[PDB]
Amino acid sequence: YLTGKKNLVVNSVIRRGKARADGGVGRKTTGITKRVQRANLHKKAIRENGQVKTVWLSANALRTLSKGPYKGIE
RNA sequence: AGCUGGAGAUACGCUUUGACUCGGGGAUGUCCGAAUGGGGAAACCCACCUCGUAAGAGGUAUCCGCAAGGAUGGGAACUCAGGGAACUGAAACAUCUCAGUACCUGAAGGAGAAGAAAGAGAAUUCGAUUCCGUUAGUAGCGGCGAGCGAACCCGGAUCAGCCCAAACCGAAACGCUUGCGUUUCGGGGUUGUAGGACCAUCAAGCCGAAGUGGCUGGAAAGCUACACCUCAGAAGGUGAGAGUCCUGUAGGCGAACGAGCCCUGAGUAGGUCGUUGUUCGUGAAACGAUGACUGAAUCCGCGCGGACCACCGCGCAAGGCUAAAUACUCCCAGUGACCGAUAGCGCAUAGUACCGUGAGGGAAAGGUGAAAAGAACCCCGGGAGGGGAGUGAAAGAGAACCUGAAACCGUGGACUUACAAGCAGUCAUGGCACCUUAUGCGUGUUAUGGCGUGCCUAUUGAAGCAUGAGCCGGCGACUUAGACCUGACGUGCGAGCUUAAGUUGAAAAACGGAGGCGGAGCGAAAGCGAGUCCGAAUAGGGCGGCAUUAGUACGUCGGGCUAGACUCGAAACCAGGUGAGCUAAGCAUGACCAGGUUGAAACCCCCGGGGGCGGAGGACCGAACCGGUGCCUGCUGAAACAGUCUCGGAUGAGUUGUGUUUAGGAGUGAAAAGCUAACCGAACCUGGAGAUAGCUAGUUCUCCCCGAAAUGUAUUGAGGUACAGCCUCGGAUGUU
RNA sequence: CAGUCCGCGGAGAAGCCAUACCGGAAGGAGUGGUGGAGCCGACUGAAGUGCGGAUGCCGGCAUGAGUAACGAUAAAAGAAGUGAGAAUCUUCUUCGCCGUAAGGACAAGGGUUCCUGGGGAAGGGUCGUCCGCCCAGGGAAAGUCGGGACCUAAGGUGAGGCCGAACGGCGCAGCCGAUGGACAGCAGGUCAAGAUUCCUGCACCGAUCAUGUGGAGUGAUGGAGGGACGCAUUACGCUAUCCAA
RNA sequence: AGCCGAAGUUGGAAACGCGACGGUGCCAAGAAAAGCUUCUAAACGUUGAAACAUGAUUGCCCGUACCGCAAACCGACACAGGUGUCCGAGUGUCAAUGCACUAAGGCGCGCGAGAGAACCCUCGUUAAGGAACUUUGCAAUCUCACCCCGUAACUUCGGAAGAAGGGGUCCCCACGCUGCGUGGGGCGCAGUGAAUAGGCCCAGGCGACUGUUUACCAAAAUCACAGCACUCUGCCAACACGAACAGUGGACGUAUAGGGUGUGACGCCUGCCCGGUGCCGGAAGGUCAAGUGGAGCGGUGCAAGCUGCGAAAUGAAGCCCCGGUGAACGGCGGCCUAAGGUAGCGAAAUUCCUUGUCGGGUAAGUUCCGACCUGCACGAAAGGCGUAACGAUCUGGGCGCUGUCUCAACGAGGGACUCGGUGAAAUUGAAUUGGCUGUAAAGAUGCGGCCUACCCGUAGCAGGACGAAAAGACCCCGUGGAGCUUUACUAUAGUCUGGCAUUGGGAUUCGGGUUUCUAGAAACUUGGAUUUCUAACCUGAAAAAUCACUUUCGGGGACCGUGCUUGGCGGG
RNA sequence: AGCGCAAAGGUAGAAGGUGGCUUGACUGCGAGACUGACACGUCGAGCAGGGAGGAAACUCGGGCUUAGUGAACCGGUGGUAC
Ligand SMILES: [Mg+2]
Ligand SMILES: [Mg+2]
Ligand SMILES: [Mg+2]
Ligand SMILES: [Mg+2]
Ligand SMILES: [Mg+2]
Ligand SMILES: [Mg+2]
Ligand SMILES: [Mg+2]
Ligand SMILES: [Mg+2]
Ligand SMILES: [Mg+2]
Ligand SMILES: [Mg+2]
Ligand SMILES: [Mg+2]
Ligand SMILES: [Mg+2]
Ligand SMILES: [Mg+2]
Ligand SMILES: [Mg+2]
Ligand SMILES: [Mg+2]
Ligand SMILES: [Mg+2]
Ligand SMILES: [Mg+2]
Ligand SMILES: [Mg+2]
Ligand SMILES: [Mg+2]
Ligand SMILES: [Mg+2]
Ligand SMILES: [Mg+2]
Ligand SMILES: [Mg+2]
Ligand SMILES: [Mg+2]
Ligand SMILES: [Mg+2]
Ligand SMILES: [Mg+2]
Ligand SMILES: [Mg+2]
Ligand SMILES: [Mg+2]
Ligand SMILES: [Mg+2]
Ligand SMILES: [Mg+2]
Ligand SMILES: [Mg+2]
Ligand SMILES: [Mg+2]
Ligand SMILES: [Mg+2]
Ligand SMILES: [Mg+2]
Ligand SMILES: [Mg+2]
Ligand SMILES: [Mg+2]
Ligand SMILES: [Mg+2]
Ligand SMILES: [Mg+2]
Ligand SMILES: [Mg+2]
Ligand SMILES: [Mg+2]
Ligand SMILES: [Mg+2]
Ligand SMILES: [Mg+2]
Ligand SMILES: [Mg+2]
Ligand SMILES: [Mg+2]
Ligand SMILES: [Mg+2]
Ligand SMILES: [Mg+2]
Ligand SMILES: [Mg+2]
Ligand SMILES: [Mg+2]
Ligand SMILES: [Mg+2]
Ligand SMILES: [Mg+2]
Ligand SMILES: [Mg+2]
Ligand SMILES: [Mg+2]
Ligand SMILES: [Mg+2]
Ligand SMILES: [Mg+2]
Ligand SMILES: [Mg+2]
Ligand SMILES: [Mg+2]
Ligand SMILES: [Mg+2]
Ligand SMILES: [Mg+2]
Ligand SMILES: [Mg+2]
Ligand SMILES: [Mg+2]
Ligand SMILES: [Mg+2]
Ligand SMILES: [Mg+2]
Ligand SMILES: [Mg+2]
Ligand SMILES: [Mg+2]
Ligand SMILES: [Mg+2]
Ligand SMILES: [Mg+2]
Ligand SMILES: [Mg+2]
Ligand SMILES: [Mg+2]
Ligand SMILES: [Mg+2]
Ligand SMILES: [Mg+2]
Ligand SMILES: [Mg+2]
Ligand SMILES: [Mg+2]
Ligand SMILES: [Mg+2]
Ligand SMILES: [Mg+2]
Ligand SMILES: [Mg+2]
Ligand SMILES: [Mg+2]
Ligand SMILES: [Mg+2]
Ligand SMILES: [Mg+2]
Ligand SMILES: [Mg+2]
Ligand SMILES: [Mg+2]
Ligand SMILES: [Mg+2]
Ligand SMILES: [Mg+2]
Ligand SMILES: [Mg+2]
Ligand SMILES: [Mg+2]
Ligand SMILES: [Mg+2]
Ligand SMILES: [Mg+2]
Ligand SMILES: [Mg+2]
Ligand SMILES: [Mg+2]
Ligand SMILES: [Mg+2]
Ligand SMILES: [Mg+2]
Ligand SMILES: [Mg+2]
Ligand SMILES: [Mg+2]
Ligand SMILES: [Mg+2]
Ligand SMILES: [Mg+2]
Ligand SMILES: [Mg+2]
Ligand SMILES: [Mg+2]
Ligand SMILES: [Mg+2]
Ligand SMILES: [Mg+2]
Ligand SMILES: [Mg+2]
Ligand SMILES: [Mg+2]
Ligand SMILES: [Mg+2]
Ligand SMILES: [Mg+2]
Ligand SMILES: [Mg+2]
Ligand SMILES: [Mg+2]
Ligand SMILES: [Mg+2]
Ligand SMILES: [Mg+2]
Ligand SMILES: [Mg+2]
Ligand SMILES: [Mg+2]
Ligand SMILES: [Mg+2]
Ligand SMILES: [Mg+2]
Ligand SMILES: [Mg+2]
Ligand SMILES: [Mg+2]
Ligand SMILES: [Mg+2]
Ligand SMILES: [Mg+2]
Ligand SMILES: [Mg+2]
Ligand SMILES: [Mg+2]
Ligand SMILES: [Mg+2]
Ligand SMILES: [Mg+2]
Ligand SMILES: [Mg+2]
Ligand SMILES: [Mg+2]
Ligand SMILES: [Mg+2]
Ligand SMILES: [Mg+2]
Ligand SMILES: [Mg+2]
Ligand SMILES: [Mg+2]
Ligand SMILES: [Mg+2]
Ligand SMILES: [Mg+2]
Ligand SMILES: [Mg+2]
Ligand SMILES: [Mg+2]
Ligand SMILES: [Mg+2]
Ligand SMILES: [Mg+2]
Ligand SMILES: [Mg+2]
Ligand SMILES: [Mg+2]
Ligand SMILES: [Mg+2]
Ligand SMILES: [Mg+2]
Ligand SMILES: [Mg+2]
Ligand SMILES: [Mg+2]
Ligand SMILES: [Mg+2]
Ligand SMILES: [Mg+2]
Ligand SMILES: [Mg+2]
Ligand SMILES: [Mg+2]
Ligand SMILES: [Mg+2]
Ligand SMILES: [Mg+2]
Ligand SMILES: [Mg+2]
Ligand SMILES: [Mg+2]
Repeated sequence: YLTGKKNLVVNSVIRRGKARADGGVGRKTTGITKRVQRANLHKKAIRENGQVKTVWLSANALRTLSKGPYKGIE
């Protein structure tokens, strides 16, 4: 489970292979030939709180952690 | 005052110092199971620690926390959430739909969710959330196709908003060059018409009014002659139909214990890239929502008003809690133009029997009689079965016990039949029999004469040698839904007509105008308006006048739509499971292969050759065993793949046990698409699911009237559809 | 089926059964016969409302028909018994059939099928007095055999630990897990039915304690050895066991 | 044994069992763990040890009946099927678990009795002939064990080989040797006297071979095989299973190894053609995404400003382009294409015309064999030509013998038939069910005429009932389905690539930024680029196997791995 | 004979041939009919604004006629100001 500690998340979306796009450029107005679902996540770090451990930590959570401890220390 | 479970059976007994039975608590409560001392193939194995006499009792899992003390699992449907189908429609099919449906998984409760505006919205209104009606199929989305589809206003059901961070005091512990600031505790402080600081009853139950004589009968509750009670004539039982026999009902009481109302939230608002929700499919695409990278502002401040800007309005996000109206119905009561033994739940009980290795599938159901009085006794028979006798109203009820239809099997009697050719009959005549709707224009039968291609379906055409069908019974197919559209008929009111949600009553229905339809049309729309669009003015289209054709709320019915949509019927597709106990291989570990034949190296002598010696081999022959080569038999089998005989191997790439691992687009395969539990070019089960079916078959009571078509054009069309053509019903017209 | 009337009914309802009667048809009456407890007629309302068909469904009964067969061509025959009844059950004497089996012992796996006494519906491809069927009652004995209170292979688990939308997927030690390692008795007897279990004879094992010798060193979840392993052939002795006189 | 209890000898045979964990040879190199024996650590003591002897005491749980190659298990059954392990006597026969008889033990298979038709199944003998039968000698003969003698073309020298072919086989006696051999006699038709117990030869095709396969219509020429070849892969290897920086397999292997592909022992060999396609190199130039850039074109405001578009240049892989590669996909012909067939073979498993022509073999040869070549439409590792040996392989021939046949006959048994007991099935519109000829949907019992036919059975046959069975698997149709294919379309796991994050100091060349100063350079970078560094990270060694600690530590290294996004490749 | 291409009709007072002028190869309309199931299609007098030729009557909203063509959706370009 990729739960990135404080603001844990794992997302999925559907994604669209759009054809020869013009849109407001011209008549070719994206035929949409692809409808398939995707996923994504994030990587790993190590931290301390109460007594030190190590946990997956969002890089955005690392950016918050370089500004000061938040509930748990770096 | 009986009790001693169903259970119907005997014996043993308990009870008026209160049994039983009913309500309420207590106390015991073996083992499995979240199972939790440890193991494990549930319900069984093996321990340790304190009590310590012993029999016996208590503790010994993990997660959160010092510590109390929580948690694990289960629950029919309902809720929220993390994932997320495919048939299907689109008459093909990708976007689309089917659908956030089915399904899986998580959390939880009697509900849940959501909820106290950085909102809807366009009146400078509204003031939490949920739910119904409506707005409304309006807006809108859509290969702008099939189709998908809001919200506000308004009307109801229910309506409660409450709490913390933060500026500031008191620290206290700790942090630094010296009356100061990181997270902890009390005070205080909770906002937008900006707020705030600091300075001026129901449970178990009891009581409960009132009828007797005669008659029929086996029996009284029926009939009948006189009565009585009624705050009670709801109902059920009693030998049949009971206000007055019972139990009850109306009414009334009813308990020790019993349940139940200077600050105002940043790694964030915002942005780019990928995406998505509401009607939102990149569309001009705002807004929320998050994966990645970034990254503001403070009250002369921030977000929104659907690209974007100014103005003008709505509102203060990045902290939390919050009943009720709402959903379901495992369970209880009540009720029914609901069923009544093929119906109704699968079950008048049973998730049993039975089928399956499994997941899982899955039945038939019934009836003495009032009461057992359930047939003493005798007869034939081992019986079984039966005949008497009795019981009983009935034994024309006797336990294969209500009725007891049809197929189908028999016994007896009338008429008939052994040179006849035959869809089983139809009319006629004669012969015989009989006379209970019945001496006749008779009933049963019959001889001869004439006549005469089963039924349905599908068809140009059916006796067909075209389909279906053994026969009788019984189940078995044009339905339901909706504030839908359209027509016919009927009714109320009528230039007006009517409610929906709900509210109050219910042995009964009234209120409820939000809202819908008529009243004006033309236009692409702004917009004009009996006129209007086209246009530079005149020519037209739709429209009113005129015939002002009257509408609307219901009911019934004909059609239409949407949804299984007249019933049955696919081969398939998808989801989550169940299966390697068959078979396909692997692994671990054990075991098995009579006997006989041949005689490799190597080693040792005589000159690569001879001798010895030795005992090798995917060597030879042949039993077990493993395997199936050819004929035959078997072919409703002895057997859902065999048997006799014959044949392949038979120390190797061998056979075989146990245990075990590998599976569904997946496994395994010395490779046939072979095997994966007896139908494998994608198992099985449950489900989606009544998939779709332009294809087939089937669609039952009667009579009256009318009466077709197989043509034309169009079509991923030709065996199918659309529009004409032809039929019919009604209205008008009025001889066309 | 429902509402409302009219009524009927143990001197007998519906239902069932005949029937020459009646309406234009779907149909409906009269009378008789079962039946034995509810029901007709009229008006209205609602429907799961009218069957010959669907290789339709549940059910019963036909035809084929007293036909094919009676499940290995290892044959059976006489006496005698029992008995309601015997080609078949019991016994006797011949006969024939298997004999690396068609004998015996185990494992599975089945679960009372075992033994005794009884029974005769149905199951037994005929019969049946019999049975592996029905009824009732007995039989099943372990310190040493197999397993467990020991061990480990594959495999499965698995505190910690590594991962992963969820459920979960892995995963060191340890643990489970026999098909393997380890380990103490044999000979005999016998219920109707048990046997290295019970009884008889005489052994072994471990454990506790006592008496004594000895009269002091024991000596771990750690080290070490060992347990510890293939195939084909093959020499020597021997037993089981069988042959001869 | 026996009528309570006798005897228990001599000779021989002999296990897979015991001694044993024996010897020897081989290569494919053959569990773990506790019990057990021996050591100390800690601890307990060293005048109530370890051990031994005797006595006593203790000995828990579960299983054990019966069936158990089958009437009691798996096959819906009292089922001809299967079912793992152990023991399984004797006579004879070289041997044996074989064959025949039989001990022990066990059983006659749960309808019987007649009869001796057709027909059918398993069988015995058969005149004369002998394959004439037929697709084919399919089937059934024939051959048959042991011993002696004798055996070809060919050969990889091992084999073909049991080649072929001939001879013996029994009983008695004497003699020799360790039951054999030597002589003699004897009996029959006959001497492995009964049972088990190879037919053989010549010549092809295909495959070398043993082997493997479509449970249940195909066992082969299919598949695999050693051998060969290409090609990849430097070790967290390529490669595969996988939500996964998890973990595994490859592999406790490391280029003499591992993966894939195709040929398929051995022998002689394996030619031509890089044009397309693939791939491997190159990478002057063409084109190519996001991103960097934002010159300009517009809105909207009085304006500050906000905001919609938006070029040029610069942007990777990749494709176009240029070489090459064939034991890569392939091509090697039609009165210009990249070339046009090197050897070898050829009427083929490939030959249409086709029974090609000639020869061979038979009286007669569409077959077959050998030559020829006019190869419709051979050919070199989708291998070409051979090959000994091998084959339940296919084809042609010949010997041998046969009821396959001319041509069937007689006999046996199990049915079939008759009687008694039990007693089904597929089917079935209903049947009072004829012949001809005509007619009708065009194949008449059923319509027309004409003929024939008393009622009913029973044993038989197989023409009719378009008989029976499975709503034709062939064909067509359905805007049905599914499996498979590819340069059909679309996506997409996977995979390559640029940029952003994890992700950092620094030197070193900097197209450039600012305040810095006599066109200029120190403080300094925003970056890019090589190069280098060790705190991020990855990885490995040490009593602490996976993991965490520390590491005198060791290596890589801001890459690799992972997150987002870009563009390509992508029948898996 | 000819009539731009295929043929049928038609045509000698021209539709054939040859010059002058110019664009009616117009905008807005459409009475009436033909034809088609629809949907499309054909012919069309005359009115407006304004042109062109002719001295005028008059003739011009394409070619002697019949073929020279594709609804609908989605978009490009110019106007317009809903
Ligand atoms: Mg989602
Ligand atoms: Mg009772
Ligand atoms: Mg437990
Ligand atoms: Mg447990
Ligand atoms: Mg469709
Ligand atoms: Mg589809
Ligand atoms: Mg659901
Ligand atoms: Mg759920
Ligand atoms: Mg829960
Ligand atoms: Mg009276
Ligand atoms: Mg009553
Ligand atoms: Mg976006
Ligand atoms: Mg679109
Ligand atoms: Mg029922
Ligand atoms: Mg019934
Ligand atoms: Mg049920
Ligand atoms: Mg049962
Ligand atoms: Mg009886
Ligand atoms: Mg009676
Ligand atoms: Mg009766
Ligand atoms: Mg009875
Ligand atoms: Mg009754
Ligand atoms: Mg009855
Ligand atoms: Mg006569
Ligand atoms: Mg006749
Ligand atoms: Mg007819
Ligand atoms: Mg026809
Ligand atoms: Mg027919
Ligand atoms: Mg039929
Ligand atoms: Mg509604
Ligand atoms: Mg009306
Ligand atoms: Mg008008
Ligand atoms: Mg109506
Ligand atoms: Mg109608
Ligand atoms: Mg309609
Ligand atoms: Mg269906
Ligand atoms: Mg061999
Ligand atoms: Mg040989
Ligand atoms: Mg096989
Ligand atoms: Mg052979
Ligand atoms: Mg499936
Ligand atoms: Mg696949
Ligand atoms: Mg199968
Ligand atoms: Mg569906
Ligand atoms: Mg048609
Ligand atoms: Mg029509
Ligand atoms: Mg007219
Ligand atoms: Mg009566
Ligand atoms: Mg009647
Ligand atoms: Mg009665
Ligand atoms: Mg009734
Ligand atoms: Mg019905
Ligand atoms: Mg019909
Ligand atoms: Mg029927
Ligand atoms: Mg039936
Ligand atoms: Mg017969
Ligand atoms: Mg018979
Ligand atoms: Mg038989
Ligand atoms: Mg006898
Ligand atoms: Mg006698
Ligand atoms: Mg007697
Ligand atoms: Mg009897
Ligand atoms: Mg006697
Ligand atoms: Mg046996
Ligand atoms: Mg057992
Ligand atoms: Mg017995
Ligand atoms: Mg007995
Ligand atoms: Mg009996
Ligand atoms: Mg019987
Ligand atoms: Mg017997
Ligand atoms: Mg025991
Ligand atoms: Mg003992
Ligand atoms: Mg043991
Ligand atoms: Mg695991
Ligand atoms: Mg084990
Ligand atoms: Mg064992
Ligand atoms: Mg032992
Ligand atoms: Mg005794
Ligand atoms: Mg015994
Ligand atoms: Mg051996
Ligand atoms: Mg003697
Ligand atoms: Mg053995
Ligand atoms: Mg251990
Ligand atoms: Mg026993
Ligand atoms: Mg037992
Ligand atoms: Mg069977
Ligand atoms: Mg059997
Ligand atoms: Mg033996
Ligand atoms: Mg023997
Ligand atoms: Mg012998
Ligand atoms: Mg034998
Ligand atoms: Mg036996
Ligand atoms: Mg017998
Ligand atoms: Mg025979
Ligand atoms: Mg002969
Ligand atoms: Mg001869
Ligand atoms: Mg012939
Ligand atoms: Mg032949
Ligand atoms: Mg053949
Ligand atoms: Mg043969
Ligand atoms: Mg030679
Ligand atoms: Mg030789
Ligand atoms: Mg020979
Ligand atoms: Mg002689
Ligand atoms: Mg002789
Ligand atoms: Mg002999
Ligand atoms: Mg013989
Ligand atoms: Mg071969
Ligand atoms: Mg062989
Ligand atoms: Mg086969
Ligand atoms: Mg075969
Ligand atoms: Mg790793
Ligand atoms: Mg090959
Ligand atoms: Mg030839
Ligand atoms: Mg040939
Ligand atoms: Mg060849
Ligand atoms: Mg010739
Ligand atoms: Mg030839
Ligand atoms: Mg080649
Ligand atoms: Mg080859
Ligand atoms: Mg050979
Ligand atoms: Mg072979
Ligand atoms: Mg031959
Ligand atoms: Mg004969
Ligand atoms: Mg005979
Ligand atoms: Mg008989
Ligand atoms: Mg009988
Ligand atoms: Mg004719
Ligand atoms: Mg005809
Ligand atoms: Mg006739
Ligand atoms: Mg007739
Ligand atoms: Mg026959
Ligand atoms: Mg069909
Ligand atoms: Mg078909
Ligand atoms: Mg298709
Ligand atoms: Mg990808
Ligand atoms: Mg892309
Ligand atoms: Mg495909
Ligand atoms: Mg002219
Ligand atoms: Mg005009
Ligand atoms: Mg004019
Ligand atoms: Mg003029
Ligand atoms: Mg424009």
